[PDB]
Amino acid sequence: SLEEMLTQAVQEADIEQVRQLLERGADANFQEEEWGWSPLHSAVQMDSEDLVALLLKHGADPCLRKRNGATPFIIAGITGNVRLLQLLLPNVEDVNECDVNGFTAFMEAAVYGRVEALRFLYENGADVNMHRKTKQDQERIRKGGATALMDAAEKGHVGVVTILLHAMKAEVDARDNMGRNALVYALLNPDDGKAKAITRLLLDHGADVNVRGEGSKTPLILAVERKNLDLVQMLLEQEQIEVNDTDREGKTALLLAVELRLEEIAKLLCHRGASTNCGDLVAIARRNYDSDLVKFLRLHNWKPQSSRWGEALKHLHRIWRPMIGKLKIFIDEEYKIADTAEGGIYLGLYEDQEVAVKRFSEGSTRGQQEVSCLQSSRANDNVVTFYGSESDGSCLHVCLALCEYTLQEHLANHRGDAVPNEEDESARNILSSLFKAIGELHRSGYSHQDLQPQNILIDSKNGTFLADFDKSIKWAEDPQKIKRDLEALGLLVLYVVKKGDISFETLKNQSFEEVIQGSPDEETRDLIHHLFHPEDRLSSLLAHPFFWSWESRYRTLRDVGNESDIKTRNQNSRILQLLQPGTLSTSFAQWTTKIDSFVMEEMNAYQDTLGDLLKFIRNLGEHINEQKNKKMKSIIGEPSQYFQEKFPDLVMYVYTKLQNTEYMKHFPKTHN
Amino acid sequence: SLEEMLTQAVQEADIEQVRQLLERGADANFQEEEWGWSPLHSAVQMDSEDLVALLLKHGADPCLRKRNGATPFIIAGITGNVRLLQLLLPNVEDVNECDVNGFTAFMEAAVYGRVEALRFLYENGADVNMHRKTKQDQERIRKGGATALMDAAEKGHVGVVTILLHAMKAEVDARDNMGRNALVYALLNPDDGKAKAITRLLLDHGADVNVRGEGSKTPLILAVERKNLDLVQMLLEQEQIEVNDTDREGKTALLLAVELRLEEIAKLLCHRGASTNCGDLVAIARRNYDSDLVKFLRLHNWKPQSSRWGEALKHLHRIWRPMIGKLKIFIDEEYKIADTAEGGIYLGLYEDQEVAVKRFSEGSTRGQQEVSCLQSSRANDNVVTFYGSESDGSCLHVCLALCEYTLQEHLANHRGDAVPNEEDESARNILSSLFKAIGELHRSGYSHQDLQPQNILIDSKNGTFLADFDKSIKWAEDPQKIKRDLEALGLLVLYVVKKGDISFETLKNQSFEEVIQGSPDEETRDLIHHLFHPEDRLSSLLAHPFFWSWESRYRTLRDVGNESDIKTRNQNSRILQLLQPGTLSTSFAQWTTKIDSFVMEEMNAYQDTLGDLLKFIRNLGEHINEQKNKKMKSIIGEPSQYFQEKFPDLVMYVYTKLQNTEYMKHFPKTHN
Repeated sequence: SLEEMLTQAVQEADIEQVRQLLERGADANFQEEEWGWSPLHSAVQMDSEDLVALLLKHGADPCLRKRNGATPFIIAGITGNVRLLQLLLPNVEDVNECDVNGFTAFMEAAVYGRVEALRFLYENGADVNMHRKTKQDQERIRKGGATALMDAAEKGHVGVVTILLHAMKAEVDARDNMGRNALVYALLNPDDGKAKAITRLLLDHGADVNVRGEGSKTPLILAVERKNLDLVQMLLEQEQIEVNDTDREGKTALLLAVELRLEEIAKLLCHRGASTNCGDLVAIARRNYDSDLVKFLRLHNWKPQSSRWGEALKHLHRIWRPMIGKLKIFIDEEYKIADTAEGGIYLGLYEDQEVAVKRFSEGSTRGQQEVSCLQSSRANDNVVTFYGSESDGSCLHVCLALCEYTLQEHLANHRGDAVPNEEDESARNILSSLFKAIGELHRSGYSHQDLQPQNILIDSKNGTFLADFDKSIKWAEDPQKIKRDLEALGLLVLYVVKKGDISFETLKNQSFEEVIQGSPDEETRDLIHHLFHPEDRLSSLLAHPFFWSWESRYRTLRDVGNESDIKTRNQNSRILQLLQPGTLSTSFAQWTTKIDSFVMEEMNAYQDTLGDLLKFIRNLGEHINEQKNKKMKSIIGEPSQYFQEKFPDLVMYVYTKLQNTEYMKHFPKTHN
Repeated sequence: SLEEMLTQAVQEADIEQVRQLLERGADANFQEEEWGWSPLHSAVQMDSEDLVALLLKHGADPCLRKRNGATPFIIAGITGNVRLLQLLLPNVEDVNECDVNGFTAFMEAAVYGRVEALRFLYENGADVNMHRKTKQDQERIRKGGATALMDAAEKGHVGVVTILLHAMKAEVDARDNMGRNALVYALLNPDDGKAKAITRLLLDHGADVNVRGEGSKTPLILAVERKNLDLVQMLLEQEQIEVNDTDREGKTALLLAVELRLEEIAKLLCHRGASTNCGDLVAIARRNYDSDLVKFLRLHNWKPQSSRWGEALKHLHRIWRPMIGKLKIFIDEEYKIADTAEGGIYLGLYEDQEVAVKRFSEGSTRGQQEVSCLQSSRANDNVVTFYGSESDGSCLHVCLALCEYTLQEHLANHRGDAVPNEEDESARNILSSLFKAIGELHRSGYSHQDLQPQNILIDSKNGTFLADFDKSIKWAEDPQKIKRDLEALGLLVLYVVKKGDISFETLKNQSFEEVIQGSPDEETRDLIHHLFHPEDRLSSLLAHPFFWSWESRYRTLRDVGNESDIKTRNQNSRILQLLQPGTLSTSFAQWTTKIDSFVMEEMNAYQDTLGDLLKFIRNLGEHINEQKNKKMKSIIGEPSQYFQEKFPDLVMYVYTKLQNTEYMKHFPKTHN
């Protein structure tokens, strides 16, 4: 805290405390860590000559460089104080020294409009036409190479431009690495009057009128887009100008002129030799309601991916619209996807991609929670994909991936697909996606407060996606509220499982008790139970046998019945000691009798213990397909289904018993 | 082609042919399908009175509405021809009729600056202070409700504003649905001189100076941002103005003034009672190099998710930078990720999210192929996630998801993890991702011409992502070139499999023959073979046993050896007729001898046929764990590994034989 005390002394311009701290022996070259600023730099910045000398007195280095490589002599070009430049110059070996980005003291004087300091540097040996030498990464992308003239052209210092061109023998048509010259930079200046001067100055000195900036915009084009008649005239007076040149989109200056309702500028361009085959101009002017320009001008493949929305998208790509940023959109019933509590969901095109657009008041608080969440959710594969947002003056457009059907529609549409008791694989695929969806959302610290089946969407590929966050929150604030998603998830597990025959509204007016009851099976009940009463909760439920395929459950039960300790009926064994330490209201107490009479006997050639039942199943499963057992096979049907239908608590029981044991291995390989 | 012939007749102003086509009896009310335009509308638009009468003569409906609900009388307000309004008025029941968006003929006259037509409508019974009544969706997001004054204020028609305020008893402080009044709209007009007039006019008539537009900007703020001293003065003269109010980000007008280097505007605000505790203005002005303003002003927890890049991100969030659009970025070695052929890969913050930024020349052709591909790849979960792009003048910033390690680094970092012969599950997880990555890329019509291991990235979660598309192409053009990705994929399969001990450069200078040879197993060879010689190719290779786990392969071989036809050795069977129609250079010819002497004998209590071998394995696998077989178990080890190591061509052979048969069922459940 010696040079730290010196830093604030210099910031407050407190000169006697600087001298005391300097005579106390505090470092006059001390550079602060972040940006490498020294007391001398600080001084020159703040325009204080008493401090500047007092530092050079006590041994300050005027060649010292802060993080961007600039010296106090370079800084002196910014502030524009000539005595401060004079004062320093004896210790400056090279006057054309420069920072990392190639800014010399003279350039900085040109940038910042400092004429006396500009004149001074010229007289002392400054290179006027020096191009900025900048970093490797910066040059390989063609940045850098700007000259002092270009700076004064961009910033609009006319005094300096005049002085450069005439007195200081400055090259007018000199170019930076992108190919731009001062004329280009000059048309970028927002101030009309200053821009109009510098253009004339540059054109009179012979600056090249056919050049290109960003876009491949020509000066002529920049001027059209700026909507300035005077700058257009001034450029069109050069008779060597190429009026029929086109910017990167293939657009000629005429085209734009008509597009932007610029009558006088368009007419003027036509006279000066522009062509009418640069695009339909007649239609555009009509469109615009340019009565006179229409008069004047007369006298002179895309494939959508969506099936449900393909036709309308084609027509939206076809028709002419103005962009809102990167969003082409039209509000009209033909392109409406759904009502909302605010602005509806419409079809839209985004960076040429099909997108459903959720429209809000820009000022809406719900709309703000939405874009906030979706911004944090880009990596989440099971959240509807997020393209971006665009404001016009008044609406906030939220662009999302465009799916085919809400869940509720999907389940209705595919309600006829399955035969009566058929295993429901896709319920598992729908639900397992949302678990991961909500899992990752919770991890991002966001909770989705309105889980319901219209918020869930199913794409063309049958992928399922969690999708609306206007009422979401950072659960960080009130961790109690994470529960509400897990509850809703529970209703959703039954909703899906029951194929959509029960409404979600019915499910919302039942109690936990009623729902659990309404569930068709024990897996489904235990899953919903755990969702009502619990983080990695959701990931740790994907291992749940609810998500095990029927062949996996049958595979598991067999692999257990193949433990030798089960086969020999070693009642002292560890595995058995898990499954059945002596007293059952289960469905597999007295199991030998609820089996068919035929099959049981054949197999006997077997007690009511659970161990024997798993023994039984293993056997049945190995041998069932042998030719000798034709009747067995015919009676049982599909064995996995036989045993589940027969003993609906079996699998859960077994799962529960071996849950965290070494016999987990026999569970089916699962998500992690 | 009768009213179609009439439409072009009217467009070309060809009056006699219009009369002939009208006397021929062609529909004078015909509305073209797309936008609902009629000959009468067309006429009024184009400002032609001979045609307008001639149409009303032959029975044209002047109350007819095109798609946006506008009538020819509404259109007449746009064109601003008073005789044309007079001519039509007898048939116009309501003069304040309006289109779907609530634009009346008078509003359109105010919008388009048509005074004579404005005066005429007033005198005929137009409502001056009518608010636009617009659609349900539009009103729930608070658009609409704009008045004729607001339109003329926005568009900068000063004549009309004067006329409205004085002669036509227009309400000055009237508000649209967002809460905006004409003063707000007037500060939006880019023309300084026209804006300055309308503000004075509005303020003199008592327009409310404390109001809010977008942002939640006050007039005062809009003016600061416009950088207009004169509009600031004009507003600050109202002594009831709230200078200390803040826009939606919490920013006061002073703050912005200092932020934008506005000395005179800031000083003026301070005098007019603004506060200095609106944020660190001293530091900002220093930063800016506002020497005098610094003088004037002296008188008077964010958490990154990345582990490798956390520290630097923190410091990038901490420091002050100007936004490039939605990208906060600083070029400095501390925040550099990698060199490139152009602008490097730097750290960046995007909508407050951490992103790696791939920097190009805006004009670069490679850079254009990149953003083009990534825009089409948002739905692809194995492509590095795409945030968006931002141009400054000269660099094209491509913002991507920020991962921890390139593949090449990852494999080096985890090279110590596995014990010598350990099953490599993560090679399968790395490769299976890229298959799906390149699969979906090919399906989007894009091909990635430079597949190599630095183009592959591994996130914090160990997810793997395909990522460099600067050299990608639409393969549509030259479908021969899709083959080059699959080739590279082949080198990659070996690169990954060999844990990264062989370089990719070595792999690039081998022949197909050499690579296949360098492969450690038969699965790996057949996968690479197929990748050298083949757009669902890639999806149909995910079923490949190369991606089967060792337990799956053992599970499969057993499930086959459990076919009864194998057990009875029914040589006439279908399954056996697949596996072994008679004469083998395989490793399972004479298999009974390459097995251990002990184990073979025990099991015997078995020919050299492939059927018997699968019989053998099934048996071994069921019974191996029984207590009696302790030595068997000790000798064999893990049975899946035993049999693979012993017979390295076995699984491929079996796969090949039953590949498209009904015995596919015994293959392990796979990706689809």
